[PDB]
Amino acid sequence: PSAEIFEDFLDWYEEIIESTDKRVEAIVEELGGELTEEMKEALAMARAAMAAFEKEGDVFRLASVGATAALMVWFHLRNIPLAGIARAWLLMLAQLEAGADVDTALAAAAEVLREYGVSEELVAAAAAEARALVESLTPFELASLAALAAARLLFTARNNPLAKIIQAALDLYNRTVDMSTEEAVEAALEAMKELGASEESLERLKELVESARKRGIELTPFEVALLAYYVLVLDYLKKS
Ligand SMILES: C[C@H](CCC(=O)O)[C@H]1CC[C@H]2[C@@H]3[C@H](O)C[C@@H]4C[C@H](O)CC[C@]4(C)[C@H]3C[C@H](O)[C@]12C
Repeated sequence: PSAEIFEDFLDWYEEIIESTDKRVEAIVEELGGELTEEMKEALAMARAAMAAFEKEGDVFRLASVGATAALMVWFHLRNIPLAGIARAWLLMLAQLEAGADVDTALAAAAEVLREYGVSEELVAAAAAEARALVESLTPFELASLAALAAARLLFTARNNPLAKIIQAALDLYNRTVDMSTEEAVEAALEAMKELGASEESLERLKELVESARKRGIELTPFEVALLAYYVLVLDYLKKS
């Protein structure tokens, strides 16, 4: 059912905030359990962050935050360490928006990962790969790039193909930092071809990219790879 949250993010058009609030409240009444103060306050942080992207017109990051909160409550009980990945991303975002240095935001992120049942070997290993990728920048890119490196190593055993999808997007981000916009769309296509992952996905990318280029400002080369990630993941989920 996690493919529902990815499809809703891929769906483009106050509306996104009110739909996200309904989806988070839906997952709460669909999983049954009562919400704790930690998760209640993490949701308020995500709703304040997406409200900040509203007033400044960052519609891509906006729905990205709404998807993290919806996935965070979905993995409340099913996959506890994954909820740590989602909420540590939320904490890194808010702390970086408060003028934090990278080491401080990473150390506070390690606290949250440890608390939600992530082994210290993976916490330190994720803190080592994240520090290198960060020192190559918006706080959105820092929180997402670091949390992606942590999700790859936690995906030992469970969903070990999904680590490849994270691996490629990280390698794609490092190789498209100097490439142009259209050159990065070619590279994202070429990487999607290297992994295959059926067709229709290769078009879903062109749809989302051209949808962002026809209306609004054109997006960053980081956000291209972020778009290609959501297409490949949704392909893998429907394939299963
Ligand atoms: C792939 C994994 C689980 C997917 C699922 O089956 O629900 C999901 C769970 C939380 C997701 C992360 C969170 O949504 C936080 C980040 C959101 C960004 O838009 C992508 C990177 C980002 C770090 C996401 C990477 C990946 O999509 C994660 C780690």
